[PDB]
Amino acid sequence: MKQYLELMQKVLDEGTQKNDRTGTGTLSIFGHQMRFNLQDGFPLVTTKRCHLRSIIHELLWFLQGDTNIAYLHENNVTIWDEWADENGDLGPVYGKQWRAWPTPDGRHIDQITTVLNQLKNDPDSRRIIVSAWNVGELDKMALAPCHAFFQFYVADGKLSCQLYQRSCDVFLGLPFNIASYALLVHMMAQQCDLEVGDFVWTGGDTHLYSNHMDQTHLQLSREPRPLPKLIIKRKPESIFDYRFEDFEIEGYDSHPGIKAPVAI
Repeated sequence: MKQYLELMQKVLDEGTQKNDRTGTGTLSIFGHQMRFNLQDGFPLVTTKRCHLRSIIHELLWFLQGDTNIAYLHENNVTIWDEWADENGDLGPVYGKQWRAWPTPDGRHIDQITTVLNQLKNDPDSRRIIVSAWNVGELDKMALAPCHAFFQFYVADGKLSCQLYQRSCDVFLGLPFNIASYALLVHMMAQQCDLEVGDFVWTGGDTHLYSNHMDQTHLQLSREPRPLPKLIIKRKPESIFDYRFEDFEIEGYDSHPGIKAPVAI
């Protein structure tokens, strides 16, 4: 997409050379923001072939709050295998914080329900927020949250959302990340009888790995194509009742896929 390709080019032109947690070096910039008007189409990268299968399953999994990869496993979703232990546990990552943030007085806070409560009764609130950055549980997580915090906003009958991504692998992770949150906005908007607004992506340490340079140049040589249209075949009773089959993508015309090799 135009915004995505412009970001790739920016990292190439302005990024500084350094390293990741000891391993492959990177070109990185700090602080970036881009906006996707969801009314112009579902933001699924077209300059390389992308799939929504893993994205959908992972989001439904987040919304359920269970941080065991069992569900992902039964559906052949392997993106979290790398971090799961023998029992398939990941610790209190995303889902746990979204649905049951532990408080020091013994309670578990359901931030998703809290947000839906706010959108319904106080849509002009300036604190419709969900945070996965639970400082007190970071050490127990298999992975410190990458998409750390997001906020919703309502205006002119449209629902918008801004995500703060503390660290981002522009080539491998970003396409997945953008589509995941765009999907969530569509679901939230459907439950609140609102139209979709903008998805605002804000990043911290935004980088390109040195071994992805040829892949990036190849993708930058491709012209982006008409964004597809997200179709939600059903209208569930709540945000927790969506099913994989409820989502469909129409008019998705993409360029060939590009593999993303990683060092170990």
